[PDB]
Amino acid sequence: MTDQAFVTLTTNDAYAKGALVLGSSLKQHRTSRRLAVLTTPQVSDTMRKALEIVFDEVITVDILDSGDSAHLTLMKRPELGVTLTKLHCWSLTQYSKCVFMDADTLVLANIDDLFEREELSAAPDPGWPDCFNSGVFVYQPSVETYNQLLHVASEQGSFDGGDQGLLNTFFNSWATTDIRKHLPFIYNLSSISIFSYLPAFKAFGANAKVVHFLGQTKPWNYTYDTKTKSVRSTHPQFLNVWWDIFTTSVVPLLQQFGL
Amino acid sequence: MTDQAFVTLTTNDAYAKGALVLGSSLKQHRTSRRLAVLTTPQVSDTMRKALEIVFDEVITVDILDSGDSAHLTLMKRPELGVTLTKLHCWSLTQYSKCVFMDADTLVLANIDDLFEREELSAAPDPGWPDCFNSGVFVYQPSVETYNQLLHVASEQGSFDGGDQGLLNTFFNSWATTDIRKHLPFIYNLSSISIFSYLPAFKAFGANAKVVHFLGQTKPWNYTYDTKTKSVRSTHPQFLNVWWDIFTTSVVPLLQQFGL
Ligand SMILES: [Cl-]
Repeated sequence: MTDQAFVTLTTNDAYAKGALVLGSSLKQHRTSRRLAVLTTPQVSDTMRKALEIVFDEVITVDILDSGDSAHLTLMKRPELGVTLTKLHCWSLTQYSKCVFMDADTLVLANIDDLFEREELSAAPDPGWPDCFNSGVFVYQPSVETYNQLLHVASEQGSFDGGDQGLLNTFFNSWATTDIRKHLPFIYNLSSISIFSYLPAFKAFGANAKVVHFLGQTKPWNYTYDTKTKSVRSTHPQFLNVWWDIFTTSVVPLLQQFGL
Repeated sequence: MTDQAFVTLTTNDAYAKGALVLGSSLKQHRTSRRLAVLTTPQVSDTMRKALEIVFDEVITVDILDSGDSAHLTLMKRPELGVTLTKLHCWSLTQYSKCVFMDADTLVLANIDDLFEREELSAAPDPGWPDCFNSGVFVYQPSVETYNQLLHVASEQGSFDGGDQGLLNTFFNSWATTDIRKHLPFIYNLSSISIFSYLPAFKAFGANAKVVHFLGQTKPWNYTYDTKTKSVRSTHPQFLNVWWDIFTTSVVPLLQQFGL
């Protein structure tokens, strides 16, 4: 399916690692869809070159450039830089439908059945569950929607200073409309919810299709012991999946660029 | 509307205070429905007498008694005592439809529009938002459903040792079925979500219809300064509403029993 893609975003090298693990995880679970990554010029050439191998398409977005449609909004709302860059996922009109996934998510199972969903489908955010979590969503590229989102970003900004606020504001019927636009939580399982509601994780977590690494420490911020195959200093299994992919597939990939 | 009620539960004197504040809060916001409270014999006579004034119906449930239908299940699963007592809300067949509200909830606005909903309607639980939070739900009394719930309690218990696990297990299509059975989060606003996702609270919290006091410290565990009209040692406004009702309406009510 060439006109459908998973789309992610990396604005730096640290998140490129996440994006590389994510992309690898999607390939590992045999997606039949394209993989696209939005990148900024702040992503270094070696990460970019690795991204070009993992992803079918690497799209460079430079909202710091005057030529960018989001640039004026950036000047108005400089804290929305990441948001405005992410919003360019809607510019990818070479695709009819996409699943956006933040670079700090990890695919545990094939999730191509997401492409049955309509814009805007997303899992509930823990914390304020009448908002959707913007880490994973099904959307449809459209210059119009992009422009409309830009306009809301310009006019109202984001109630949380992030892309999630903006997206919830724009796609505001999510909470009260169409249960099919509630992605099951297992398609965007907040790593924090392992703690916040442990019995529920015990009951339903084995079904996790996507893990979303939230909180202060991102997976790449951990130390991974390659001998014991575990991160150190915590329910580590998801981190360990992330690190195994990173160790097995991503590092060896980045290593071949030194030659 | 005589065949519809808000129903709560108190198993002790501390929660009776909550139940009294809840009942008062419902009267304050002019419910046209009946108010029913399930009570246990562990609730003292003075609390019971106060409950008889606030609530239209005080129902005594004694699952420790052999004569109780839930009693055998209690012996099997003694940790489910509170759950099994709460499940008796389904025994209240004098009502055609009820909103169950835990005694640690607080009504901030008329919520009689809940009676438009069907069993089982409930707000998402923060933490694991594909579970509903069992603090507030619309249900329909039925001996059959009661029996079915008892049976699931007996057979499977609760994945979280509480009523929420059991109810989610029984009413398991909630996450994926019928958006109208997702009560808006503002009908069961987790006091913890004030912290967990503060920008969202800032954005949507002013619309709170029901506050659900979760976490270690219940409202009655705080110290309330009646002069400054605030609790001490925190976004205190909801606690302060709880305490104002408690101070204005509940304490004076309990005071008239000493004569
Ligand atoms: Cl629906």
